[PDB]
Amino acid sequence: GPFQGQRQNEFDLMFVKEIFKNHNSNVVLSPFSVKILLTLIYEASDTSSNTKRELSSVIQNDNIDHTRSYYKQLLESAQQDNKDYDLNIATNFFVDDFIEVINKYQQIANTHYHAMLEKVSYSNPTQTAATINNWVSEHTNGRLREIVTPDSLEGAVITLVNVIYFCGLWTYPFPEVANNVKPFYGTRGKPTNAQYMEQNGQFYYDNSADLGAQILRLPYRGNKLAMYFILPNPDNTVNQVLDRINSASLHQALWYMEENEVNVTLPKFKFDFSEQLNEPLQQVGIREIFSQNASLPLLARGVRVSRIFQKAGITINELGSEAVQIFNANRPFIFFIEDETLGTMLFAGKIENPVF
Repeated sequence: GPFQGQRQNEFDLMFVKEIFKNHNSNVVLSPFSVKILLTLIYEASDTSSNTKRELSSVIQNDNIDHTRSYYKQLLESAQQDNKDYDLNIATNFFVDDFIEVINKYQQIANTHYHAMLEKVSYSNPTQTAATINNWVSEHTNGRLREIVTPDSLEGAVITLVNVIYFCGLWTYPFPEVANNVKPFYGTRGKPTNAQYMEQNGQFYYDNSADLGAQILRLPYRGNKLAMYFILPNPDNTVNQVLDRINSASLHQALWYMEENEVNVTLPKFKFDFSEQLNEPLQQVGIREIFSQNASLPLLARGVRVSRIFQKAGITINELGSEAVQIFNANRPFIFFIEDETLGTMLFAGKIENPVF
């Protein structure tokens, strides 16, 4: 069942806010993985000053040994090998040839953050882009195929790349209704038509006057993973609910959710999203690790990260992902997937127009 603790998402939601307010399309990312990226970058700096201050909300109590077992544990729970779903989170440093990579940092990277470093030649932008993009395919089973093009590597010394993959089954699937199309009344444009799936059942639900939105919980098998949909109220937009969501406003709204009989109508969707995270990371104040006086002494022998790339994909259908109260998601709505044993925000996204 649902998570009864307190989530460490003060930063995760700050970051979601920034992305969502810069994209009038569908979005999907992994806030937990962005935190892994920022901590791999902390491990590599000599501060392991301002960098210390800016990463306050990502590092556990200025004690590296806790940072590592913390992020190591959340990772192991999410990706725990079970017979009901498969979730994989993968990070890799693509390092230019003239950079001497320290083995112990590779050792840290593999052990505590499920990460790697790999040597490439940016002198052959095509062979390198090929190597990255085939790795992206190797560790997402083909769900994702490409994240960089040779043009996006210009000036690249180090390119930090993170993706995430998910395949799971609903505890309670929907009936197949071949011909179940209805309107979707999004913000931009005239309405559109989208494929829906319907069922009635017992699900955690609540209507939050605080955030002015409804909340639904759809669980996956494996006794670990559940998907939350947050659908604003008819008189309210997505950006309006966001401006109200913080760590405590969101904690209370999910606590109020107990099972009720729900009529659930949800638009099927299938898509993927990518952004280069340097520019939004500086908007939320993480700027020091991007200055010209920025170093990586514990990664390379005495340079910074050139570009940070992340990409995820998400699907929901009648059987899952990659497979009386009314919750009728026929307008824009937010979603996220969470490790319900610990509250890790593995996925987070939004539907501005659901296509499949």
